[PDB]
Amino acid sequence: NRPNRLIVDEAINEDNSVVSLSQPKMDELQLFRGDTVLLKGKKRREAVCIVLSDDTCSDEKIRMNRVVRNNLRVRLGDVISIQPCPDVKYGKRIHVLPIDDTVEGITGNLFEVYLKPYFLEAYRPIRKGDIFLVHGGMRAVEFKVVETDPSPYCIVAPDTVIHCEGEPIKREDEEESLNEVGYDDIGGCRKQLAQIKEMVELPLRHPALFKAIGVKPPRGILLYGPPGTGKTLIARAV
Amino acid sequence: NRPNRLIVDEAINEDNSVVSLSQPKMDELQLFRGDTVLLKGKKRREAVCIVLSDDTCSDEKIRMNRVVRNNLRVRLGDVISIQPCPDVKYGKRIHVLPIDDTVEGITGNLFEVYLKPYFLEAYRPIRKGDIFLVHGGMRAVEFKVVETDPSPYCIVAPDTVIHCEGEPIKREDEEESLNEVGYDDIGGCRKQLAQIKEMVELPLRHPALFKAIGVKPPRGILLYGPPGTGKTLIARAVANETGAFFFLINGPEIMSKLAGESESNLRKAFEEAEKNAPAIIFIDELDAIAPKREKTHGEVERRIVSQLLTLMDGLKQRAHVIVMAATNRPNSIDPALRRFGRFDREVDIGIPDATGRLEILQIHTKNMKLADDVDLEQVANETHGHVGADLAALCSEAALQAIRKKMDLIDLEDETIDAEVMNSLAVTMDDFRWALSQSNPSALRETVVEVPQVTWEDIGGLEDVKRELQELVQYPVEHPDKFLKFGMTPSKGVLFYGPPGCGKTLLAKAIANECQANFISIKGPELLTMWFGESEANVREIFDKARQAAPCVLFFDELDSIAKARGGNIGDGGGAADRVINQILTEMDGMSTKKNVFIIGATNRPDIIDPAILRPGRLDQLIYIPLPDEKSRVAILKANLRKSPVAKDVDLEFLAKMTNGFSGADLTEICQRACKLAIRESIESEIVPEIRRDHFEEAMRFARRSVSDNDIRKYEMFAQTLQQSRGFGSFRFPS
Ligand SMILES: Nc1ncnc2c1ncn2[C@@H]1O[C@H](COP(=O)(O)OP(=O)(O)O)[C@@H](O)[C@H]1O
Ligand SMILES: Nc1ncnc2c1ncn2[C@@H]1O[C@H](COP(=O)(O)OP(=O)(O)O)[C@@H](O)[C@H]1O
Ligand SMILES: Nc1ncnc2c1ncn2[C@@H]1O[C@H](COP(=O)(O)OP(=O)(O)O)[C@@H](O)[C@H]1O
Repeated sequence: NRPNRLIVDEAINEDNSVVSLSQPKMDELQLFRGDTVLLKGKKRREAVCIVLSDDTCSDEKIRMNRVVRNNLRVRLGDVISIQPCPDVKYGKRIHVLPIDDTVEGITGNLFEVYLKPYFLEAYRPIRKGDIFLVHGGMRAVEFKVVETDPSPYCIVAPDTVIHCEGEPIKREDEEESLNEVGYDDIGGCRKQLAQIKEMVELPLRHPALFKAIGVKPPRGILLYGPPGTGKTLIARAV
Repeated sequence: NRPNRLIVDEAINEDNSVVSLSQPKMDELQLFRGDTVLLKGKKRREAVCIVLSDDTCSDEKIRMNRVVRNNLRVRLGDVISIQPCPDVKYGKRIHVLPIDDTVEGITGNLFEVYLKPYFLEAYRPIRKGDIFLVHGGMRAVEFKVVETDPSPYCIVAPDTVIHCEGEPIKREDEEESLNEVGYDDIGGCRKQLAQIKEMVELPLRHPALFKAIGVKPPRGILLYGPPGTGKTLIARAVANETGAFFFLINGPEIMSKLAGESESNLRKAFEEAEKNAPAIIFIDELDAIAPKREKTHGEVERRIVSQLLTLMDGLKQRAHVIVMAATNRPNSIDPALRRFGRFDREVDIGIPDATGRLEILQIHTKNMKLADDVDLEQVANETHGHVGADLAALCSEAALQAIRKKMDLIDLEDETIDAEVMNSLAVTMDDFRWALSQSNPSALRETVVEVPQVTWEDIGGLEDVKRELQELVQYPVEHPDKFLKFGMTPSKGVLFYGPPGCGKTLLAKAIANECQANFISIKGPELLTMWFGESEANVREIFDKARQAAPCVLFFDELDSIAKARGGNIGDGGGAADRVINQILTEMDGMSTKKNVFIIGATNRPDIIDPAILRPGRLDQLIYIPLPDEKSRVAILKANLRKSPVAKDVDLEFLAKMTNGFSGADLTEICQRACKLAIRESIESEIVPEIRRDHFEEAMRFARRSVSDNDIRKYEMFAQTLQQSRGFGSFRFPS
């Protein structure tokens, strides 16, 4: 039954694209702690991330971050596959090209003071066609590379060089705007959101499953709380 | 007169097509017990079934199941014929061909894991063209064979073979879709449905009989009960299985559209039903249609109310139609609709008790198979305030939790789903507990109208009052002629007083079970809720709901509890009467004694009750219950110790005789403390399921004595004063 599938769950870390797995998984696929791992998703695309050991989260699940959520076009409550990749990668050059969808009202050089302090002391592999969010300047902007060295063989190291052009590309409808609200954009209410996770994920991700059985799904959910509690944002995110 | 006709009645079994007959029928047509019987119906078709002996159902009737109901095209309240067929039948091959009407979203092989475990160990004859329902895979699907060996000669045996093709046929209009609601699809209410059976079956199945006689059939039936009780489903079932057209308009579909055509839609709804005679009309929501009590707003609202009143006032004989209406409370309906010829007949549906909720459990969970350690009897006991729809929602939600704990680790991401794994989704104990804890009941504060579950064995001792209560309320009901011959009327109510904590509710509850009647509960806090609310209209229908569910008994607890908040013997400048004392007796003064109803008054202090209540004619029977004796406390304690395990060295005669000023509650709290302290030792020793003698001496330490010596003399002097049998206690008449 291809024993490599993993359920998709929201992570708890507030760092960059770092996944969390359980302790038997480390020895199941002969990985070490600090190694580069490759993930395979849908739409025939790959991804790179870093494994992190955890024994408190669960027994059999993964905790995958918001960056590679939209990078791999994988939503919550789906299937995913993972595999090791013990290959030495030494990046040499990168192409920088933001999209004008969110880069508005900002001029000057935003590549030598904004992306520089974020890449050092991270040692995070990058892939051709990644979508990650970074902070700085009272706002946030994503990143996307369209033409670079063929992935794999990309590792953040000081010897790598950078070069900018200054002509943003037009976005397409193939991907989703990460600036929208996600599941990790709601805080302060953990017990209330878990009820929605087990109330809405089934009828939406499995339409034929409920269309084939006699179980009647709920047709209405009432949201309570004082005005401003975040009722609109929960509905927008789910 | 062809002595072979049989009336059609709904069966009680939950098995496949098995009929039930009476004991003389077995020898009338020379049948044995385990034989194949043939039934002949209308439309020139035959049927096969199995006879089952029964002596409890009736004297002359049949109890025929839901499968052959629709298989033989025979509805309830019709004629039928039966005949033996002692012919040896040995089937050899069967053709399987489902209809795509309900087989949707299901793929794979559904003939080797679904029909296989259902046919074995059944030995049920089958016929060419049968329609039967089977369960499995969180859903149900019927079956129909179109071409096979010529019936008869079809018996389920292991030597038979099967073969499938995989091309469903298109259904026709000759038969009826069995997936709809039937009469056996309603549970938890048996006494309420029997009234409809004798109210709707006559004008619908016999149109010419009423058209030829001068009897005026009812033109409107009002349905009561909290929302979700099943009012819509009862109306849907009583119309789909009578060959009568059913038209449904709920409550807001009228007000949703623009003003001007809403009345036209209502008018044409009545006109279209007359053409399809016989027909029926059901209104799901009507309290939102005619709120003519406190609304007094909207020009078109009264126009719609008057249009409905005109449409039903004008319902002459012409054709056959019955108008049904459903609501939540009797006080939320326009009184102009309650006039004669519109809604003269009313029926109330209450929340089912344990024996009703048990049935509503399987009537919904039949489509999913359970485990060998999962039972519905114990889970239906904790729930008391759940509406009939609450239980169905709980089952559906528990199914989701049962499937969620495995669907995560299965991770079967595919477009279609097979039926080989949807059937293996069994539910366990861990899912009902979570579902029942997370559920939110709807009717928790409605009037508690249920059948108790306590008998005379639960109450120890008190043999003096048992005979008095046995000779007072059962004699007028069992022997009505004797009371009428003498010319006097039976008593209407019994009020008793005594020290608190003597089971004043237990004898009132037990008297209802042995007399096979309903029971209502109006406790003290329930009686203090309108002393402040300034709403005297709520005490109005508590008697109506009791008299509608005849026979019934009315119970009043701590009847003087209102006087405590107002004082007592002196209190304020007033006396011993208020806005609620004058409402208790005014309503029961004008009631008919002939009705099978009873009023029970329980109180602790009889010196505070106003003498107006105790007047001869309303509450004249006074019974004083003293402290239990030594020989009665043994039975009282062993009644409570029945559920918990009891060791062999536990002596109860000595334990009961060492209490003198202890009432009934003092013994129950001692047992509760002992059995609670037993759990502490069991948990502490874990880091045994039997109680011992060591848990007693540590439990009687917390023995409380609520009934002090000041109240005993106060009650005795009142009882002796109210009894007064001195001076002429023993006298012989001369002649
Ligand atoms: N629990 C929360 N988590 C994250 N953001 C919140 C939360 N509650 C409020 N907010 C922020 O404040 C605003 C809440 O408004 P919103 O919830 O949409 O209206 P309402 O409170 O009426 O539902 C949003 O802009 C949201 O970003
Ligand atoms: N007594 C009952 N027997 C069987 N099913 C019931 C019963 N009560 C409720 N249900 C189920 O719950 C639902 C309750 O809806 P319904 O009773 O039609 O609305 P209302 O409660 O307003 O009459 C029904 O559709 C039925 O499936
Ligand atoms: N004869 C008896 N048999 C069984 N239980 C009794 C008896 N007398 C008193 N009790 C217990 O006393 C408890 C109090 O019952 P209750 O009806 O509240 O008394 P009261 O009439 O004072 O309200 C009951 O739970 C019952 O088990």
